[PDB]
Amino acid sequence: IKSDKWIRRMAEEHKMIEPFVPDQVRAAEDGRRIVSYGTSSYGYDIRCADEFKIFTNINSTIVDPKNFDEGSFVDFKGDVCIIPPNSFALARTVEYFRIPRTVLTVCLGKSTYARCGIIVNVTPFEPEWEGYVTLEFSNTTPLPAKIYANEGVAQVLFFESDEVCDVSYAD
Repeated sequence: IKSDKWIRRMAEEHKMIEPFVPDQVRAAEDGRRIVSYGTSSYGYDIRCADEFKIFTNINSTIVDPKNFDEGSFVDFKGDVCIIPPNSFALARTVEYFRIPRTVLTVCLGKSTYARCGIIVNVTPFEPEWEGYVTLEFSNTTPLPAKIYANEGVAQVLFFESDEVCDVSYAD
């Protein structure tokens, strides 16, 4: 696993993460407490942006992962997304990533969300992939649940291999 020193180096020298903060940010401009984001000891706490897609089952009968349909989501833009009970929403990160050929990442939800039964599911970032990261949130509780935009939601952990891969994501 790569360290906070390494993450900093990669952000500043190779634009791995943009926008990037070198430390933990634990409060907003006003001093209001937020779910923290930024560089961590052995990872990076990513933020949720304010554009959400809330799943709706209205007028549908089946979830078909091979036929992803924007029609089964309600667009919501705002500071706090409300996920219906026992259902899910999608969002994207504030951060844009550019992953080196030598790196794979995994991403795990923060305790703030997990402890309330909100499970963030993010798939590994592949070497030479670039993009905003798609976040999914399963609300596994029987009440509506809040997700706070512009604040931390998950921690990305960065692994390097002993061998460069033959075929990267770009190849």
